[PDB]
Amino acid sequence: YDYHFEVNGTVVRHKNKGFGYMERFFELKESCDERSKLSKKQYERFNALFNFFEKNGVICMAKDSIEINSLAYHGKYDVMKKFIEEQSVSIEDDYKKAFFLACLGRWEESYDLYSNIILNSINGCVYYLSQINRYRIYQSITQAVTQFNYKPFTDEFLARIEREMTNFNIDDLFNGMPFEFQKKYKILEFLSDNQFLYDDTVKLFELTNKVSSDIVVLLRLYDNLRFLYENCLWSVSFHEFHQYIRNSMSLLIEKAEYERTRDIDELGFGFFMEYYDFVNISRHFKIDDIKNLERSCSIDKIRFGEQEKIEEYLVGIAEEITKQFSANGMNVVFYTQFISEAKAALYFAKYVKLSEEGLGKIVKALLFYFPERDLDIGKRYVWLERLTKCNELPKSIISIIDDFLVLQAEKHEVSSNGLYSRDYGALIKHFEKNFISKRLSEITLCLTQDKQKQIDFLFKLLPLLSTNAKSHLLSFKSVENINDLMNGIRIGLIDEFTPEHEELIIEYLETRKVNYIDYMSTFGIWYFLEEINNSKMEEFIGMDDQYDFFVDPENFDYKKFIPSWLKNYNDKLLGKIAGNKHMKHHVIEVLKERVKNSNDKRYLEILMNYFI
Amino acid sequence: LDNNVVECIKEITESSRNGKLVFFVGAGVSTLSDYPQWWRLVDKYHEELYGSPKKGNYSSDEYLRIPQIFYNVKGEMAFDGILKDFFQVDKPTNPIHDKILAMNPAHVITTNYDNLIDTACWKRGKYFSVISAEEDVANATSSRYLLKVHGDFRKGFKGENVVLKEDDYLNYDQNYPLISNLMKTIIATHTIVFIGYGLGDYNINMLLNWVRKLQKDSFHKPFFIRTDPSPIENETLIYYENKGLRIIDAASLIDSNEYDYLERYSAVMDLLIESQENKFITKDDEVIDYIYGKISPLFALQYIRKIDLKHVFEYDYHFEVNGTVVRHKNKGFGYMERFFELKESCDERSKLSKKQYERFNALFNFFEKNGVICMAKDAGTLNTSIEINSLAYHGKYDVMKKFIEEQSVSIEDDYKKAFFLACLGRWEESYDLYSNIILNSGCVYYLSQINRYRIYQSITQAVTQFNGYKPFTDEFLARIEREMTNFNIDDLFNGMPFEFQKKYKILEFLSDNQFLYDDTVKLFELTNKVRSEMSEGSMSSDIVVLLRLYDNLRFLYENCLWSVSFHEFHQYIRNSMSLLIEKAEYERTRFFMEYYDFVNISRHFKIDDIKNLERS
Repeated sequence: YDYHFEVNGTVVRHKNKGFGYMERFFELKESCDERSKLSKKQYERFNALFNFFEKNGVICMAKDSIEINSLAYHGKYDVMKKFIEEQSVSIEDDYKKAFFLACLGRWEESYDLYSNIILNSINGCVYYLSQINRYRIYQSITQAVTQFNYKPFTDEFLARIEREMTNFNIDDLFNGMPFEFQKKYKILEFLSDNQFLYDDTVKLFELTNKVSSDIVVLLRLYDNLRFLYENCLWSVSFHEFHQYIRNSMSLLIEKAEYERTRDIDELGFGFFMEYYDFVNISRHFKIDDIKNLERSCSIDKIRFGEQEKIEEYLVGIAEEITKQFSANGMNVVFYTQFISEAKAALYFAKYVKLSEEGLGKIVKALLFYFPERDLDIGKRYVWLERLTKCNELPKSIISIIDDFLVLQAEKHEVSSNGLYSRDYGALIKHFEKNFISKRLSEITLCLTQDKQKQIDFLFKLLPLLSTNAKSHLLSFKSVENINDLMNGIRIGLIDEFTPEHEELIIEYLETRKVNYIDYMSTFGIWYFLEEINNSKMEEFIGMDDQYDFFVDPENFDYKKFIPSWLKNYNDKLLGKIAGNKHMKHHVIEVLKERVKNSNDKRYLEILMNYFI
Repeated sequence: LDNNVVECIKEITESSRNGKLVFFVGAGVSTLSDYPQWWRLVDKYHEELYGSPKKGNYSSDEYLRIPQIFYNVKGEMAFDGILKDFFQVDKPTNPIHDKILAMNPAHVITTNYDNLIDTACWKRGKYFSVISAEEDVANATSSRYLLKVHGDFRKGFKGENVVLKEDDYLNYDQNYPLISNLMKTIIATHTIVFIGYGLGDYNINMLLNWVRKLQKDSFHKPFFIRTDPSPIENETLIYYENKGLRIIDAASLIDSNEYDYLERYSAVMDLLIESQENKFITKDDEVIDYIYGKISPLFALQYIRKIDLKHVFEYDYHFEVNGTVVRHKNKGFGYMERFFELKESCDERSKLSKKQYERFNALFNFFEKNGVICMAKDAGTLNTSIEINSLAYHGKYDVMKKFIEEQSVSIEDDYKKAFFLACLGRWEESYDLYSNIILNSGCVYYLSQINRYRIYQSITQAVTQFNGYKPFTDEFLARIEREMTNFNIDDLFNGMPFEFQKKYKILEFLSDNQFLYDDTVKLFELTNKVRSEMSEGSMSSDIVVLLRLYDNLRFLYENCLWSVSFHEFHQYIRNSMSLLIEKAEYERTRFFMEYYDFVNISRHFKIDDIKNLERS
């Protein structure tokens, strides 16, 4: 505590009452003559000290860019495998090898290498750090076994490490080292502690003040990341560090959004995201955390820099996804940690502009080689649609989606979201607007009445077929009764109501009218939407409030209106109701009354975009 | 097992936990690795000088005399050559070496001149300062020793480096003064377990001869692991226990063949190792004794955070903020479940001893005042009722002044008065009172140093604001500076008796901001979760935040800790209350502020924070 060493690289005298040796050192650093006056051995010692202080980002005193050198941090899995394959020349090479094995999911080999280094390492700093990391990898192996209860570790190995690590105390490790080590390496004692990021987490509270701190927080986060990755420490993978990164980045982005909002309020017209920030968010955030960030702050207003580096990182993520799942691959220990980072990276790639080739690689990996368990068809479509935000759909991505749809047809869908293969075709039709699928047409030409599952699958994908394919597909389905007509309209059998469909709807409505003493609401919606021009629906008025609310609002009694109707309405229906020039003030007043009664988010959203 | 055997195991495992266990390893453990025994060397020497093996059996004197006669007659070179050809061998490490190491001995003293213990330590990754010569004592690289009291062959396979012949034993005190002194000091300051010895060994009886010269009950009786095939006789056991030995007989514990030495060693070693996690709690009064031993030091503190109770019991249980206990890592007998069963039903509490009945009464009062209710499976409807018994919390400035003016009955009153002086701004008087409390005192002794350092920090920061009004004289500032620069708060907990560091482990967090770490992390996580649930429109997360807030406030104010004035603590309180108020605002349109919420908002919020809360 003689001096303060700040995150920006400046030194400040703090507590030493003796000579200013750091100020003196900087003075020799500035001027070569004073440096030349040193003795030869002291001159070379000063050269070593200057190299150290340059490497560690210590420049000068107060009166006078992040760069992490780690293959593990940058996700260079192939280069890490190459480094592991080669023969280690030193024990520091073995330490780096054991860290790389830990990061590649090969925890048994990592534990064996750490044990070997501990054997062959008795400064004793690599010995101490291997003891730290072997305990950490032993903790990782122990917790992975509990999660899996697949047998990725043999029971012999588990029993052997349990016997080796029984009664082992990491709290005694530093105190068991020679006192020379304990004096020289007092700064490494925190690595044996259960927690080491409490100071930073408590200091994060300054990002919540509403009355620089943010740059200090970011630089300290970069310092922690560089120390834990460049020194090959396995604590960089545990929940404490990931939680610390999540908290720091989330609070920084929320603080920047708060300053942006306050300035907009007070001035009426902040956070800069770069490659390292993108990698930190991808590796440490879950999808829920990114969703919290998106809902809390406008990430679309955050400028993304170093987009070439981010694109290269995303392409590497896609390539590793392919290598993990195109071939046998499937290191379950590595896959468990890697799939979360890949999901977060592809999810966050919505805000990053991507080149055509890189976008092609990423989209291909996402559509085909991403496991269904981690990303179902609905989540996969959500990721793709997010990818279509910054960059519109080119021809190559449309072709990749076409191949995905062809593969789906050949296979023929469990979707937690509720979006299926039809939405990919809708997305294609959104941009190309005239895309016809050659192979889908070919498989329609081979379709028969036997394979009903194919028919009921790609009847939803009808706009991507040709005229002959559409005509052939239409033959296998009948529209005899009203139920068949409703199944067709929900599946897309007909897009323009024929007069016989109108007669069928009339028959259904008359039959229900006779039996007076779900479908009717849809009929009223279609009548309002000009979908049906029968001009006869007025006789079915009186039963359902929605029916007369939709067929003719002029005579509708708005005391029978339920505000919950608007929640079920879609974008097109709400926009049409807004522009009707009738019914408008009634929905305005009912929505105003609803929101004044209770600040409901969906109702305000409806009232705000289309003004209904 | 016998009761005395279980007691011996208890003390050995406790010393191993405390880091005060030392293993004195004999030739039996090396023989378990098939290391060449000394009688083979005596056999070779006898074949050398005399020309034929001995007809009968070697007496105790002969084992030392024959090598001595060989050394005198045939010289040093032949002696060293036979030593080299017999002892330059590679032998593995038996599981007993690993079992000894797994007990985490502070030091290992051995009469073995082999490197088997060194090989085992190097294989297990245990670093010991190996002392086998006189010059090694001063040049020891660590405070944990592998004390080879009879030397070894690390320098070379010569008789000068080891204690083998009778002249080496005759001149041992003269030739090994530092090593013998270190061995005696390690014996006098540690719990000693003898393994690999025959109860008639020369070293064992020499150590007992030294022991007889010590003052009565001024030393701890060493433990002796006897691994002879036949069980020890009653008379021999009585004699050697009156000589100052606590003997654990392997032959009495288990049944094994005459030559199954490895199994006999392993029985005792495994029973010692497998009892490290054991707590030896079977009957109900053993439950009350253990919980009382864990909780009684906490009686000095007014309140204990429930999140801190998992550290008191070494993560055996989860102590949630709602008052419910959850098994976390208790693989043994459930003492918390048994304690709550005793609490609910008076029948089992009635069948308790008088001392243990009073201990249960104290434990029940402590858990009642601390809000610990029962286990999770028993938990019913629980309310968030908080009370803070502090005059400083409620802003009772006049009552605080009256208490300050009153004469102090005890050091606890002095501590509370110093905290009240700090809360009333009279920082110089509070600092002097804290110094007086430190002088007159160790829970209060440790807490006054933290508070004195915290009040010194507050004094320093306020002086900077005014200069960057003279509340403190320059003489006072100079004196407190002189007293405080040498003081470092990071090593205050380690600069405590080892009893304090174990009884009051939860007080270690008060030195740094590790005290607020778990609550801060939980607050961030629950803020994200609550905001997500609020945005999507869907025990309670708000109740967890409120209960943790109240726990922190009660612990910091009732224990009279100056951390209540910390900027970080104020930020924590402000963030928690802001989240609670946001949730209450959302809960309304589908939680109400009491007096404590009003006081927390007034004390810990800024006007801008309140303005933002009203805006949102």
